[PDB]
Amino acid sequence: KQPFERILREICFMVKVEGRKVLRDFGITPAQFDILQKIYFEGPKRPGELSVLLGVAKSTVTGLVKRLEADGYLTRTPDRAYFLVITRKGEEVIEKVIERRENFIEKITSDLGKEKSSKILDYLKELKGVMERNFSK
Amino acid sequence: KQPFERILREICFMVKVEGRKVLRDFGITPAQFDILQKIYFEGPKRPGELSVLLGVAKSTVTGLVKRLEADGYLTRTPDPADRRAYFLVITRKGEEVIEKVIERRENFIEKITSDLGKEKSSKILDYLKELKGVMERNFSKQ
Repeated sequence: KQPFERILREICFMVKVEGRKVLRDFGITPAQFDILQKIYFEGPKRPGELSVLLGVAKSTVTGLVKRLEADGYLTRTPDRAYFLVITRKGEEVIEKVIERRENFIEKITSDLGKEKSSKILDYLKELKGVMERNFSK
Repeated sequence: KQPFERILREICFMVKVEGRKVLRDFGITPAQFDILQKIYFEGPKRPGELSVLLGVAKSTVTGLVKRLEADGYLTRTPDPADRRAYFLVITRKGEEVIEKVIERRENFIEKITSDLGKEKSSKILDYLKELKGVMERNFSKQ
């Protein structure tokens, strides 16, 4: 519950911010990255799915997507309905963020040693599985 | 490392989503909540800083903040060094929203730790404290 929630919130904040340090090199904004990673993970998205994700008006999504398309990170496919689809350039952004997060975790696994790292992974797997069972949809 | 990253990703996602389910009760959108939680944790923010944080134009920020101010979640205070500038600050009502998100997360984690049992939850908490510790030691790297 309490310290548990707080300690996990801090872990989640640090890993999030750590990965996003790579966006300093790309000039992709936080809202634009949110759009890219959602397409990366769930496939081609309709504009309304992005407005729900971000919590903004279509006009905001349209501006963000126009700029992403112009900068080669997104393209369109037909369904006169269209999905936004990520390009390889867009894919590499997400992959760099994941790599930076991975490497952050690698420093961690180094300071802990191999036996402890593997036990912590075993326990994280167990936590995740109990969490997934309790997670409503 | 790769499976370590993927497993933390899914853990963090589930607790994030679970906590944000309370926003439905308030009619607060994800971008609106991101403004409120930023101010909740870091204090007063200029409208330009909110624009940089969200990664949206100033016009979008204005629309988001105007609704939060009208509905009593945010208010405003002048910049004492510049008559032409102002800061957005959170109200009590705005705080209650963040507190209800945290409460929902605590309740979610309470069910998890109950399923795991006291002994295993303790072991896992010690490991997370260690992980948090090592992350803190490395979080300054640019």
